[PDB]
Amino acid sequence: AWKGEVLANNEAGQVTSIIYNPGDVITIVAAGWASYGPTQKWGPQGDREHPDQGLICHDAFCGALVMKIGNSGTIPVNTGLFRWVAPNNVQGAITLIYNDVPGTYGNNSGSFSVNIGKDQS
Amino acid sequence: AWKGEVLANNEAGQVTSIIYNPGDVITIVAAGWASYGPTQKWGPQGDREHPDQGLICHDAFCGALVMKIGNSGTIPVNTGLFRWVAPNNVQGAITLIYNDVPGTYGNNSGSFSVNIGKDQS
Amino acid sequence: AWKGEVLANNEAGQVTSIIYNPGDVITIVAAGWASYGPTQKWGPQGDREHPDQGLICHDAFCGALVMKIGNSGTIPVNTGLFRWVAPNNVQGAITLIYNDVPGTYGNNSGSFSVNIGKDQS
Amino acid sequence: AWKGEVLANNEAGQVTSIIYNPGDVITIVAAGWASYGPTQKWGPQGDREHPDQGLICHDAFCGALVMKIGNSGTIPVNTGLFRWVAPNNVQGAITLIYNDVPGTYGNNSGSFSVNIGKDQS
Ligand SMILES: Cn1cc(O[C@@H]2O[C@H](CO)[C@H](O)[C@H](O)[C@H]2O)c2ccccc21
Ligand SMILES: Cn1cc(O[C@@H]2O[C@H](CO)[C@H](O)[C@H](O)[C@H]2O)c2ccccc21
Ligand SMILES: Cn1cc(O[C@@H]2O[C@H](CO)[C@H](O)[C@H](O)[C@H]2O)c2ccccc21
Ligand SMILES: Cn1cc(O[C@@H]2O[C@H](CO)[C@H](O)[C@H](O)[C@H]2O)c2ccccc21
Ligand SMILES: [Ca+2]
Ligand SMILES: [Ca+2]
Ligand SMILES: [Ca+2]
Ligand SMILES: [Ca+2]
Repeated sequence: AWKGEVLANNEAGQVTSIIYNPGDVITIVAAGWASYGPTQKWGPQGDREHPDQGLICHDAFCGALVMKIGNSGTIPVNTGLFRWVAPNNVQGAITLIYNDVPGTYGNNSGSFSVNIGKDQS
Repeated sequence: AWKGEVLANNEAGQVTSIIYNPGDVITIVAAGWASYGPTQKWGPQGDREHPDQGLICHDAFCGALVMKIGNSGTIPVNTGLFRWVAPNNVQGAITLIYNDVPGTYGNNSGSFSVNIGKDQS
Repeated sequence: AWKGEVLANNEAGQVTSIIYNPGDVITIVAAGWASYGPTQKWGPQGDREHPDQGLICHDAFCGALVMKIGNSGTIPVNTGLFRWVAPNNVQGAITLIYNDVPGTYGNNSGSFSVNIGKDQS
Repeated sequence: AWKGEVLANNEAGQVTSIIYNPGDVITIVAAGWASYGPTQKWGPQGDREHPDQGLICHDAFCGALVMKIGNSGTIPVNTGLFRWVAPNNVQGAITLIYNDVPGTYGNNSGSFSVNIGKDQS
């Protein structure tokens, strides 16, 4: 299992120690408060009122937690995943990333605390 | 396992199929959007800007997800619990509840989607 | 044989210890009172006056008891099954489920008590 | 081996001449263009931007190729499966099916061309 923090201001995101292999069932729980710029902060689902101005993940709100598995496209995580299995041909290290527009992470603040484990299967 | 929704306006909470027993390890993942009154909505961590005006759980924000185990006091759940073990002598059915002031649930809106399961132990 | 309860509010239903195998003859008796939202309660046949708005089982009323056998589609149970044999090929654990529209189980209440046994064949 | 077409508007799916037996290793390759309604068409992975509105297979995109083996639950095929073995207790005739919402196949168009063979073991 892996536990760590993902910084909102890190465009590169956080590479975890989890390698997702074919058939793996995983659980993720994410918590905390972060911002893509404003003084206010949002949880791991991000800001439901904010427009998509070129987010790294178009399937989640700005300020949401997302991930990549290997070099996959971004996949929404939000508050977490419950006994979840990845699509065909998706595999590799899990990287966690704050959802913002490339080049604009500099004014971000806060972080999410995240646990990831593999489940019985 | 239990999968369902917890209505923000449900003052009595949602009694699940999970009977928490000593030694049990559980995982909860919660998602979605709800309100204690305003037209805005907040995630399962609730509204971090809101004052505590007599909440059922003083250890979580207004609008957060909390729980009771049997007749325990309220325990914060927020976005979820990752392979969590209860305090000594805590046991019984898990009831999920939206965190608001008793007598004020009637104007609430929305719900959280929640999964709970028992983990290997 | 198996005896237990299934909650109206549980989208995941109740996984029983009964494994239905090809050729098996089974009997189920279900009883009790539950609701898909209204203050009134209905028995295991559900509410014959209610429209189907996207139920997990289109072959039974909203509020009815249904089941899956392994990864099958939903199968109506209602008040029960008398010395019943499945449609060809179906096999695996019996999961009992309350018939409602996915995502709308939040306002459900009550439960059904259910007995299942294998018969001679 | 088997080669044939799967029509997007065929809700029942195409039953192939392949009987999957315990221990079998199979390869599937699928190609072509189909739609679940729009004038555009998508390949066998379907439309990655489309919401799941009650698909017969929740583990693939709308417009993806999926299959059943015997009476199994749906299994994603997408572009194909390379030297693949089925889950425990899955066996029987392979039926190929376009992934759409039940009752909504009538406005579908196009087809996938599919090859299936058994591999050495
Ligand atoms: C429309 N709009 C943008 C914004 O803050 C910026 O959001 C972009 C991403 O959409 C980026 O993260 C920038 O670094 C942010 O400054 C807003 C704040 C308040 C209201 C409307 C906003
Ligand atoms: C201070 N304040 C309260 C409120 O809405 C009420 O919140 C209480 C709980 O604190 C209760 O749920 C009531 O039902 C709500 O009406 C506010 C809304 C906007 C700004 C300040 C508020
Ligand atoms: C039309 N209609 C629906 C309803 O209750 C809702 O029913 C759906 C399922 O169809 C779902 O369970 C909801 O959670 C229920 O609130 C009604 C009640 C009274 C009259 C008409 C209704
Ligand atoms: C949201 N949405 C649906 C759609 O076409 C329908 O898709 C459903 C399946 O989700 C079904 O196959 C229907 O027969 C289709 O008409 C859309 C087309 C364009 C944009 C958004 C759509
Ligand atoms: Ca920013
Ligand atoms: Ca309120
Ligand atoms: Ca309901
Ligand atoms: Ca269609």
